[PDB]
Amino acid sequence: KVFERCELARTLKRLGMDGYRGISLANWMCLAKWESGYNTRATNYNAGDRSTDYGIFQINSRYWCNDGKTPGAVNACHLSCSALLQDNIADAVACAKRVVRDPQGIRAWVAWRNRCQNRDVRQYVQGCGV
Ligand SMILES: CC(=O)N[C@@H]1[C@@H](O)[C@H](O[C@@H]2O[C@H](CO)[C@@H](O[C@@H]3O[C@H](CO)[C@@H](O[C@@H]4O[C@H](CO)[C@@H](O)[C@H](O)[C@H]4NC(C)=O)[C@H](O)[C@H]3NC(C)=O)[C@H](O)[C@H]2NC(C)=O)[C@@H](CO)O[C@H]1O
Ligand SMILES: CC(=O)N[C@@H]1[C@@H](O)[C@H](O[C@@H]2O[C@H](CO)[C@@H](O)[C@H](O)[C@H]2NC(C)=O)[C@@H](CO)O[C@H]1O
Ligand code: NA
Repeated sequence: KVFERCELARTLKRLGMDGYRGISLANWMCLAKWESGYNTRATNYNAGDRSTDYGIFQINSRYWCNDGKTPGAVNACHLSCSALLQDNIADAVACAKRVVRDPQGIRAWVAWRNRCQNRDVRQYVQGCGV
């Protein structure tokens, strides 16, 4: 499913992502836009590691979900990776909260670092009334 910007913003707000671990909703929205284009079906295979990034937040199988085919991986979110390719994003949100709590924090997300860091991100939430 491809979420519309404000639809996702509303959802994330409701699921308490606004200010989570001090991260603003605008940052979370920026992250989702550049990681997957707000697409729950997005997958990215990393041929040089045999890991896969899944869903709206592009959560990596080496550490966070079990996909059964990533060599030497762990499953810190205690979820099948398949659960991150769903229309309901409650599981993806719970996992993103776990991810941000690792030492690295929001730096775990490469697209965030490249397109959102050190920028004014108010645009990803404009006109959403969140
Ligand atoms: C080819 C490419 O770049 N593809 C991108 C994906 O890599 C990327 O997903 C992110 O992948 C990185 C690298 O594996 C991963 O970062 C790792 O995170 C783990 C878990 O937090 C770290 O291990 C922890 O380290 C701390 C301190 O060293 C320990 O205290 C702790 O015990 C460890 N945790 C666990 C559970 O064991 C790794 O050190 C760290 N590695 C690096 C190099 O930073 C990110 O978490 C992945 N991000 C997400 C959201 O899954 C994907 C998304 O950015 O994008 C592709 O482009
Ligand atoms: C212009 C734009 O919003 N592009 C979106 C892409 O960012 C996104 O591709 C992702 O790009 C990230 C860097 O911007 C990469 O870190 C990441 O590997 C890549 N994700 C995938 C799944 O390839 C795509 C993906 O849906 O959507 C574009 O709209
Ligand atoms: Na795994």
